[PDB]
Amino acid sequence: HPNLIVTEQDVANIAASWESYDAYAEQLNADKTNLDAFMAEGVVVPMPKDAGGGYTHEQHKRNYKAIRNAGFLYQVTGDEKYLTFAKDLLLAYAKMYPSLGEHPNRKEQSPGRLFWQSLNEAVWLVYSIQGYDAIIDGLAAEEKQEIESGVFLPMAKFLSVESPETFNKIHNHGTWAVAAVGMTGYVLGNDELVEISLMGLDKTGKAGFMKQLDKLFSPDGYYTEGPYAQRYALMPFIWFAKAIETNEPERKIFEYRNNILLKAVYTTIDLSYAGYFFPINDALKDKGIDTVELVHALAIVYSITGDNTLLDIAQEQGRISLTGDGLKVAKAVGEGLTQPYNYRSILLGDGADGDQGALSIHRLGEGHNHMALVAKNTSQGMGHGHFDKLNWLLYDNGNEIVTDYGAARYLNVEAKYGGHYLAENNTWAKQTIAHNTLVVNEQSHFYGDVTTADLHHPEVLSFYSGEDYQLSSAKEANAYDGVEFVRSMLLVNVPSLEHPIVVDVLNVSADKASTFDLPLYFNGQIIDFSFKVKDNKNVMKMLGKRNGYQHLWLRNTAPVGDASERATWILDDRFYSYAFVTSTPSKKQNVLIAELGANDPNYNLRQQQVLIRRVEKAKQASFVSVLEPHGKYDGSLETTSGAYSNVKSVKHVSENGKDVVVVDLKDGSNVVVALSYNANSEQVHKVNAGEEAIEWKGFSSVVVR
Amino acid sequence: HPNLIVTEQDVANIAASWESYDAYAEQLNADKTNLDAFMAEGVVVPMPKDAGGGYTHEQHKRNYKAIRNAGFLYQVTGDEKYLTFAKDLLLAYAKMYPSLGEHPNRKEQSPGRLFWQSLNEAVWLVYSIQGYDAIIDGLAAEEKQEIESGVFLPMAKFLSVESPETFNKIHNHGTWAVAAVGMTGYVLGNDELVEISLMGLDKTGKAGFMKQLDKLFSPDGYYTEGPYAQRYALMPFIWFAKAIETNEPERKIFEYRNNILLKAVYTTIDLSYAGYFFPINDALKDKGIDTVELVHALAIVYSITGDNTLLDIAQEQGRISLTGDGLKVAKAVGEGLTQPYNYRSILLGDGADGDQGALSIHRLGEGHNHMALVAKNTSQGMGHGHFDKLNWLLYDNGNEIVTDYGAARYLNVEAKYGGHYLAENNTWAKQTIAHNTLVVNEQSHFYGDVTTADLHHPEVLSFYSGEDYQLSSAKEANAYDGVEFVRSMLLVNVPSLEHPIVVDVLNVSADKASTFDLPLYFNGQIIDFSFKVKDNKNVMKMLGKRNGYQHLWLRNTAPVGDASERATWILDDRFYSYAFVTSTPSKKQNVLIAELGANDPNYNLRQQQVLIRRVEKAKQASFVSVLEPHGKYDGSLETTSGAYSNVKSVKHVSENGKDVVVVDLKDGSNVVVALSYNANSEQVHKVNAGEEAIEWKGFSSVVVRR
Ligand SMILES: [Zn+2]
Ligand SMILES: [Zn+2]
Repeated sequence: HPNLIVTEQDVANIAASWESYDAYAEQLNADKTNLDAFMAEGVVVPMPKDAGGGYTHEQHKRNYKAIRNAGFLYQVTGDEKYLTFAKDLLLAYAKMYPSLGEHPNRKEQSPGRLFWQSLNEAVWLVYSIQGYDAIIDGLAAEEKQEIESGVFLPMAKFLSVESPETFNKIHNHGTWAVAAVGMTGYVLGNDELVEISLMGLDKTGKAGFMKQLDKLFSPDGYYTEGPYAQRYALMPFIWFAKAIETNEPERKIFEYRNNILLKAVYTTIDLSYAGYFFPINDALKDKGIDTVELVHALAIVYSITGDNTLLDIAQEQGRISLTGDGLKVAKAVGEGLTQPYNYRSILLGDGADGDQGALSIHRLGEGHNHMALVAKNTSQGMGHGHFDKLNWLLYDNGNEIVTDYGAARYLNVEAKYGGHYLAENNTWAKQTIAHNTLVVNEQSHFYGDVTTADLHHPEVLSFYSGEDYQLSSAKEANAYDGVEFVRSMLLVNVPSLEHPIVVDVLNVSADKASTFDLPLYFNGQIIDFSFKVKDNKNVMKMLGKRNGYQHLWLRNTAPVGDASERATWILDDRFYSYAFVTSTPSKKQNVLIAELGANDPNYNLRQQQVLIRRVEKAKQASFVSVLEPHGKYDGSLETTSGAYSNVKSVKHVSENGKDVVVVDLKDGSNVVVALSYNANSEQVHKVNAGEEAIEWKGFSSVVVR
Repeated sequence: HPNLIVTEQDVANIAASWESYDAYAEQLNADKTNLDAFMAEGVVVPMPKDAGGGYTHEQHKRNYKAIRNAGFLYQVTGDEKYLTFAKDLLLAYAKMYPSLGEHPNRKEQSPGRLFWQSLNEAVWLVYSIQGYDAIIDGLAAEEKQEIESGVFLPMAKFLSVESPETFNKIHNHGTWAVAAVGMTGYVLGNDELVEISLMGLDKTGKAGFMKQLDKLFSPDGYYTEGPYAQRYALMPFIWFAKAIETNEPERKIFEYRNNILLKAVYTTIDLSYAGYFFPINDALKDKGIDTVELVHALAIVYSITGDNTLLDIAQEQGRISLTGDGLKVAKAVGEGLTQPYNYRSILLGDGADGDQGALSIHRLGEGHNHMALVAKNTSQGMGHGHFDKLNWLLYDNGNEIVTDYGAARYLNVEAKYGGHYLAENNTWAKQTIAHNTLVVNEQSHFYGDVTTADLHHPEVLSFYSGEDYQLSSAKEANAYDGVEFVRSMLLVNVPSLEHPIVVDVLNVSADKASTFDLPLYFNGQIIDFSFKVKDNKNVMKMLGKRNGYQHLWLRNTAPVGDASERATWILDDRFYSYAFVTSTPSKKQNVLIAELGANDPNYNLRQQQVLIRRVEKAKQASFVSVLEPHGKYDGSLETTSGAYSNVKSVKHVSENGKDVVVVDLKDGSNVVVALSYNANSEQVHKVNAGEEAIEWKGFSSVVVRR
């Protein structure tokens, strides 16, 4: 002991060299200093009272971190004050725990004792057991016995046999539970606890850790609920794996399922941009790569693989794992071994077999602050999922440009409903109108019904990644009765332009005349519009009555027609121009500029603007657009250039269900995008685009003339 | 040569050691790389066509930087291609310039030729003449005469004798003009041009540089228009001074007016927080200490003084002056000589004599991310001034907390009205309602009349800075007919609390019963309010008809009364709680939550929220409040602590014009603030609060009672 997340040899290596690595030493010293301050407050173990974000909740969180850090610092420095503090905390817990019933403000579905919900109880155990592992050296037999019978065994029992619906769950809450109990199993030398964690309560392998490894990741290491859920699941997966590896290496856990755990870690990184995870489905916008689950996971994977490109990400994290694996990262960074991360455009198939729709991630450009397009053509993702089939996000210049709201929630802020999902999470954040995808008749996809949405996934039609252009194309046939829509999204490299451009083609057919809405949630300040806004007459009225529309104010409506229109905005030092045209038999076309905040008496919603393209009384529409990063603005040096869009216009023609988009540029050149929706790469196609005839092979073609 | 902003000795020093200093070398190499790329485009000198932010405007800007940079790099590297490019640009300018009339899209008030306004023309000359100075010794006599007779002399003549209304102006546009002409005079060895720059066109000293030094700064080096104008004026002041020093050291320009230029540089720094200038009056929110004027000025002042605390600020700038003076900064930093900047609480008297009201800057805490309260008790500042007497700003934790909008303008963005002031600059940004100060009957101070406002300044009643607390108190008796108001703002050190708290007391008396509004423009996301908002019925109406009110949407109203109320919000990793109570005979009082964006069809205005305290109908009110930073939110590590306010309530009592504020804390302790408005430090005062009697001496007292 220790022999779990750190080994005795790890401790010896850390003791020998931690002061030699500047960032590791700064990290370790910060922790030491902070713990010293916490210790001066004494041993403070309150009776459970408060739910999420409340005092007792955050106090017991502070204690599990203290137990773990104290144990580590005892091993590394030899200072008995850290042993004594960790010991005294655990003895206080051992005295208190046996008397605890259900938390007084418990969560209905999975209650805890120490905590309002059993989830945090599992986290407590994961951390606290490591601290215990690290202090066993300095404890008397009777102290071990008291702590083990007082808190560890009763808590392990609670989280396992007394909570079968969580422990046998094939879900990240199950992952946390089996990691907590299994790690306890390894530290305490309790084979039963280890076995039930690996193979479920009945030990058959129908549930448990091995089943979770098979079910909770696609073969490429993608977690269906999204990056936010993925990074959270990554800790109990990678820490229980680390524990299995240090105790039972013969199980070859890091080889399991074609190295699924390694793949899960790389995929977590590939679900981020400029340090932040793509905020799709339930997600908080401030969650990024310095989150501790990925800090630890990266160190573990670096230790296994020696992949020096991981060191690039490590530097971007600005936080290092205080472990033996972290020491290896610090050493390699200090030796100048860092290589750049190889960002790839990837198609991540959804579900355990990677066959339930997919998340497309298209990247173009050098370094971390490149251009990234995300096409969300994924399955539902259960109750965590948003009603946003074929949604998209755009990143550029280190910023989110075309955005996803994430969840309506304030993490661990008790005054915001105990840090839990707010009423507006369902009524705003999940709804289709809140996203950059098609809304029909002011109703959400699947009519906002999770049960229906869970039965369906989008059909991916094409994925292409080349030096000329990038493409994803997908079909949604099940979101509404008598409606089908297809969306193709492209990143096009135009040599004459500073930055790649997005081309978007969203086609819709409906049995009955409908309203079609396509929002664009943008980040930045409007410079100008090509269209004329109607006077709002000094009032903003709620946009609509239901399904998220009741949360939007209408700031202006602007009538539009056959010709393409433009909106240009600034964000930091770059301009963005959205050129858009909609082909439809209907003449009832209008642009709505809306702002978030109606039906929000509790001020839970952020300020946010949106450009909504609306067609009314239509059975068919082709929403076409271009998104163009351009120019420079430097407020510091007081300069600018290329502030005007280089797109003169956008035109669209559809013939025999095949699409042609012509982007006319200001220098007299043009870009032609052609879509056949036919996978046969050798099949020739022909479309009459007004004057000229367009001829191409394959699913798609892009030509710059 | 060179002998202006850099000297021959400077070049020697740089040549001997520039690659020894990492940051200096990195920036020099960056400039070199950028210039090489620019040079690959060839010599591109378009005929003048576009105004602010337009192509020709920004191209000629790129060119003046290129000429200066090329000159410098020629001197440092000895590479002739840099000489050749600087020469070729200037010869192209020499060919074009004599043919130029007024710019085709010229500014009415002060037209340029190369640029739409003469201001940018002066900047061009200031930069380009340094480039010329650096290459002149490598040019043939005929090339020198072509450049001098073709561009520099006619431009100097244009900016001076042909523009007497600008050249003789006691204003920073006059400073830019005299710097441009005077620097030209030194480089060309033309005594006439130097003399008229120093002493005005008629050489009497009624106008010119020396007069500007006397009139444009207070004795403490404060520029009346505000930090945004100060930093801009700082370049021609400090660079012309530098040129004067390298050519005529006997003038002792850096000693003039008790070291006014040195004080002006320090004051510029003292007008910043966490790298950004206080956005008072006409200001753009992205203007900060890395602005080149302060970069060069700081290096110059460091070279003169050897003040190692300036090195702390230089590091925060993240940009170094590529000069000999900048080399000394880089050297001193590399030698580990940096000391922390000594931030001071200061009273900056306004006007040339520092006697027209004042800008109070109160600072508390260590490092750069401390707490800073700004009390704007200043004169109008003429056309650039806002109608916001007794306005305040609060900074904390590296952020602006209680805010000032600045100007409605997008710098060099041609599509936003040629980068000029937008319609909403006058109708929104200048108006009193857009600020954190008293608004009477929905009209701005001085009824929004700049002529009236220019005649008056607030009366500073008290300024105190101690370990226990900080205070500014000021009176405004002229903003409205038959209205007088007094505001006292405090920063209070409460040992039991994590951060200092603001205490605010704003008293108003009016001859006629009036509506009183006190806005608070805050930065961050609302957590909760103690009050109960009325249902807005799914509509936001424009808040009022005139004077800035026409740009706000009413989101919610909520009734308030005798008991104090609270708003708590979050910004990054900290919470802020505003506890507030208003003493008044008024039957009704309301809190209005409003949002910016009404009457903004062109989307010129930013998203912004505001909490407005309204007294419906009264002759008197005392607006009392506490602003409290507290707690921690960490979204990365997923923890919180101290997220609830520690202020239980705030209570106010007035007796015989003397104020007592009691702040009750959740741990059962309290803070008592007493204000007598009597400057006699020995005078005893008594006010009956609850049943307790509050007794103290002096203008103010603050006691923390455990
Ligand atoms: Zn979403
Ligand atoms: Zn202002």
